[PDB]
Amino acid sequence: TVVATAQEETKQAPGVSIITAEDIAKRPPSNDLSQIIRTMPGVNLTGNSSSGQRGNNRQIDIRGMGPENTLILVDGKPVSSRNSVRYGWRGERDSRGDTNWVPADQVERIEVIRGPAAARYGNGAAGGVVNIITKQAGAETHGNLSVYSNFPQHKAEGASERMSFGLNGPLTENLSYRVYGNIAKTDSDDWDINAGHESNRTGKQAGTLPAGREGVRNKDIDGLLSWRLTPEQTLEFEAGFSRQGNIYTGDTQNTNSNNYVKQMLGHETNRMYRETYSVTHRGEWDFGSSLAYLQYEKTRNSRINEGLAVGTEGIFDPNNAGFYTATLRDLTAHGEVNLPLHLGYEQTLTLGSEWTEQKLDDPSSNTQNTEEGGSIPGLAGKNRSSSSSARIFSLFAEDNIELMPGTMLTPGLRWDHHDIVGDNWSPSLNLSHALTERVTLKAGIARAYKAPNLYQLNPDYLLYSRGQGCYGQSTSCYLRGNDGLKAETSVNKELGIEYSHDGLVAGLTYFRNDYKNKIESGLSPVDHASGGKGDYANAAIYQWENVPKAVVEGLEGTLTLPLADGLKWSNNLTYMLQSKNKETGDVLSVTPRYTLNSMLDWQATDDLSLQATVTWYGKQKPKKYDYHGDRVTGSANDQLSPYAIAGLGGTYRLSKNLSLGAGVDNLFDKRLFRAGNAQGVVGIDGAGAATYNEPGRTFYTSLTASF
Repeated sequence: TVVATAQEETKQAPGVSIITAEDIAKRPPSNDLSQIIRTMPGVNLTGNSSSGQRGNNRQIDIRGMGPENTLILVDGKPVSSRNSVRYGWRGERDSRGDTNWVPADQVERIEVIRGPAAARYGNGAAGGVVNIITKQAGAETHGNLSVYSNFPQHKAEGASERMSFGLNGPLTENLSYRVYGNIAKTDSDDWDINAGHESNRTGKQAGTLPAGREGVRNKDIDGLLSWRLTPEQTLEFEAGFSRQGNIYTGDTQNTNSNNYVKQMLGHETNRMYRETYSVTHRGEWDFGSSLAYLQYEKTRNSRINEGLAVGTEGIFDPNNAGFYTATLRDLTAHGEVNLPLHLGYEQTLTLGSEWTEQKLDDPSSNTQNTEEGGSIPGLAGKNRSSSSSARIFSLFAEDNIELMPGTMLTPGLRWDHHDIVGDNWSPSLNLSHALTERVTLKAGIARAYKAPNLYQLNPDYLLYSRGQGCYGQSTSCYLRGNDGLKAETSVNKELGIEYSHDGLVAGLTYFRNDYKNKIESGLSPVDHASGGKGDYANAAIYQWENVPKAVVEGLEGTLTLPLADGLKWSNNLTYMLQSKNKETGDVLSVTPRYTLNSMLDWQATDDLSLQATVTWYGKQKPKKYDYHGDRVTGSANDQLSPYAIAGLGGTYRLSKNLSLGAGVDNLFDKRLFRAGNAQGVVGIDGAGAATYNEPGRTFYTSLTASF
C-alpha cells in the first residue's frame, strides 16, 4: 500500500462530487454543461448578480457563494475567458460563463469540489472548483461520433442541436494523438416569450420586454499530441480553438429598448474566440512523480458598442454603431513534485509553485468622461488607457498523512504574491476518520483566496449615475476602481458523517463559509468631484470596497438505496441556512432555499437502461433593498414559489459500437418567465426573484457511434 497525493485523497472529501461520462450519456445536457453540473449537492444554477441584470445568463454557483467564485478548469488548467466581459456596478456581466467550452460527449468526467477541499486550487476557489476532464488516448486507436438534438414543447423556446467527434490512439511508437471537434447551436428563445409575464411598464417604456434565454453557436476543435520521450517522461502539446456567437433576443441591462435593439433581434451581437495552447510534462520516477505545465489562453470578446451611463446604459448605442473588441491574455505556469515518504508514517508530500499573468485590453469600459458630474483629481477625463494587468506567484506544500490505518490528515499551505495586492497565506486542513468499516467522519477547514478582478482594481474604470444607483443619496455619483483593494478570503469549513456499505449510502454534511472582504460597490462617498453641469455637478465619488463579513451556511445530504439488483434510487438534498451580506443585511446570492435531486436508475435489460428524475426547488427571495439602500416596495418584493421538475429517459445499446438515447426533461411542463430585474427604474417596475426563464417540456434524442 502506497498513499495517494493530497490532491487525490481530498477528492473523497464531503464537498466533492464526481460526474462520470456514463452519467452524462444517460442524462445529456442541451449544450452548456451547467445543466448537468447543477444537479450535484451544494450547486446552484444562478445569475451572476443579485440585481437580476443579465439574469437569464445563469451559471454554476457553489454553496451560494456566487458564480464569480466558481473556478472552472479544463484538464486541470484554468479558464478565465469570462473576465474579458466588463464587470458592472452590481457585479453583473453580459456573459454566459465558462462551462460551454467543452462538448459534453468528449468529457471523461467532471470533478466538482466545494468548500474546504477547493481552497488549495488558489485564486478563485472560494466557492469551489469545477474541473472538466476530457477523454484521453489509450493504446489502441479509439474514436467516436456523437449527435444530440432536442425538441421544446413550446416553439417560443430555443431548440438545441449538437454534433461532436473524437479520435485518438497511437500514431508511431512514442507518439499518440487525441482530437475532438464539435458543432452546436442552442437557439435563442423568441423575443416575446415573456410577454404577458413582464413587470409593469409605463410611459416611454410601455411595450418593453425582459428577454428570454440568449442563443449560442459553438465551433470547438482540440488537438493533443502525446510524446513518450523516455520510460519516465511524457510530453503533451495541446491547442484548442473555440468560437461562440450569440443569437440575440432583446436582452438589455434594464429591459428597456431602442430600434438598434429591435434591429438586432435574431442576430449575432457578441462573439467570443477562445484560443488555448498548453505544453505539459509528466514524469514517472523511481522516487515519485512530477507534473509541470504552461498554458496560454487568448480570449477575444467582440460585441456591439453599448453605453456605461445616462440612458445609453447597458444597451446598444445608436450613436456609435459597430463592434469593439476586448482581449484577455491569460498565461498560467505550474510545477509540482509528489513524494511518498516511507519512514515514520507512510505519507505523500506535494511541493509546488504556480505563476499567472492576466493582461486585459478593453477599449469600451474605461471611457466614461467627467463632463457632467465633474472632474476627479488623478483621473484623466478622456483617452484613458485600455490596459490592465495583474500577476500572481504562488508557493505551496501539502502532505497526506496516514496517522494510523483508517485515519488520514491532509494539511496544506498555499502562499500567493499578487503584484498589486501583496501576499496571501491560505492554510488548509482536511481529514477522514473511519469509526467503523461502514461509517466515516470527515472534516475540513481552509482559507480560500480570490484576487480582485481587473475592473474592480482599475482606477481608470469609472461608472457614472445621475442619482439612481447612488447609495445613501439621490444626487449624482461616480463609481471608481480601486487599486488598493484587499483580496477576498473565505474560511470555509465542512463536517460530514457518512454510512456506506454494499451500494447503500446515507450521509449528512454541515458547511459554513466566513466570507471576508468581498469586493462590492462602495456605500459611502470617499470624495466629491468638482465642476460639471447643473444639479449633477460635484458628483459624489464612490469606490470599489471590501465588505468586512458575509456568510453562507447549509446542509448537504445524500441517500442512495439499492431497491433491487438492477435498480438504484439516488437522492441528494441541499438546504441553505444563511446567505447574507452582514454589512447591508441583504442577500449574498439568490438560491433556492433547498434543492432535492432524486433519480431512479433501472438497468431494465443488458442493453436497456431507463431513468426517472425529480428535482424539487424551494422558495426564492430577492434583495430587500434598492441601490440606495432603501427598503424595496411593490412587485420588487415578489418571491418565487417552490416547484419541481421531472424527467424520463433511456439508453438502448444496439451493439458495442452504437448506442441511442431518448427522453423528456420537465415532464409536467412547469414554466417560469423572466419579468425583469429585482428592482425597478423610471418607467419599469421590478420583478423581485422572477429574473429568469425555466424552460418547459423538452423531448430529446441522441446517438453515439464508438469504437
